[PDB]
This record gives sequence, C-alpha cells and structure tokens, in this order.
Amino acid sequence: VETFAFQAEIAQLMSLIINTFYSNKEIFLRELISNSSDALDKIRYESLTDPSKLDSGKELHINLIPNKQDRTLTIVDTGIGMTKADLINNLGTIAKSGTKAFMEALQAGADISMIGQFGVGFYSAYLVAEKVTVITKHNDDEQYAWESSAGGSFTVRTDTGEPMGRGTKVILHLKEDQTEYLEERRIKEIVKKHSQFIGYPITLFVE
Ligand SMILES: Cc1cccc(Cc2n[nH]c3cc(O)c(C(=O)N(C)Cc4ccccc4)cc23)c1
Repeated sequence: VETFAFQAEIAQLMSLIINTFYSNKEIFLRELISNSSDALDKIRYESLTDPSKLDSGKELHINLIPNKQDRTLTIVDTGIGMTKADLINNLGTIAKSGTKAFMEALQAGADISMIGQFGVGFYSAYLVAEKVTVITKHNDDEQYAWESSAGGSFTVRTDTGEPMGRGTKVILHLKEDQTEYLEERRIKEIVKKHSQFIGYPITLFVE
C-alpha cells in the first residue's frame, strides 16, 4: 500500500467541498456519469483502429449499484480504464490549472454545480461521501485500487479483489445523512434530470 499527498490546490478544493454549505448535493452523480461516458468514448474510439482492445469486454455500459447494508453507491463502467500512471502522476498534474480556475470562479460568483467545466467534477463525490474507493483496470496494466477519506492523502494498491476485465468502478461510502442516494426513486429522478442524453445504457440496480 502506497500513501501519497494530494497537490496543495486539490487538498484546498476538497476542504472547500466538504466545508461549504451547499444543499444541491445531487450534482455529484452527473459528474461521475460524465467521467464514465468519457472513458466509454475513449475505448470505442481506440477499438476502431484496434478491435483487439475489446477482448477484455465488448459491452459498453454504466451500472448504478446501491447497497443499503454497506451504505455504498457504486458507479461501474466498462470504459478504457486507467493505468497506475494515469491514476497517480497523470491525473494530478492536469488538475492544478482547472482547480485554480474553478476556485477563482467561485470567488467571482459562480456556484459548485459548474465544477465539471474545470475538469475536476470527480471531487463533487465528497459532497455525499465520507470515503471514495476507485477500482480500475486498463488493457495495458494490472487492476488498481485508489482510495481517499480526504485529509490531504490518498492510497494506491494492487487490487486483490474480483477481476473486472476493463473499466472503472467508483465506490462511494456515503455520509450518514446522505442515504437518500441509495433510494431507487431518488437515483431515477437524478439520472432523468441531469444525465438523460448519455450515449450508453445506464442500468439502475435494485436490491
Ligand atoms: C481517483 C481518480 C483518478 C483519476 C480520475 C478519476 C475521475 C473519475 N471519476 N469517475 C470515473 C470513471 C472513469 O471511467 C474514469 C476513467 O477511467 N477514465 C479513463 C476517464 C477519465 C475521466 C476524467 C478524468 C480522468 C479520466 C475516471 C473517473 C478519479
């Protein structure tokens, strides 16, 4: 298990998200679905020149899995996935420019719902989750588990769990007062309102 410090600007953004009074928390779902959709577009595009990239799975979809016992909402996709390099170094350097632009925009009168326009939409997961676990598998690498409860650090380890073939799985360990995001009617309402035009099937699992 490797422990890493977030870049200063990311730790500052994560503290703003956790501490600011903001009732419109539901925006987290649209942001994660949009990230899954981008990964699915990436695998679909690469598969045109190289069809062998779909050997780890042909089906291109998004699964929404609530679990009231574990108090978790899982977002699964069969996108391109991420390598260890994509996960750590790569998607921690790009973020700096967008993070600074977003925080400057917030001071200028913008609200938290505009987060996705700065490519840092993922961090909106901390509006509803006390801990986020990200399991990912890319064709060129092994299966990795990323995790953070904020506090300025994240961990990365080789995942010994159930193999996923290819894609990314976001496990949101929900805060005690955010269990509405485990309700079928609530999730359905959010997807219909903010993610109705996603070009991939979205399956809301029931318990
Ligand atoms: C912990 C962490 C590390 C890196 C990125 C993320 C964001 C994320 N949230 N939900 C996702 C779902 C995804 O399928 C992917 C992905 O594998 N790619 C290939 C798409 C992608 C979208 C947006 C940014 C980077 C990659 C990234 C994310 C979380």
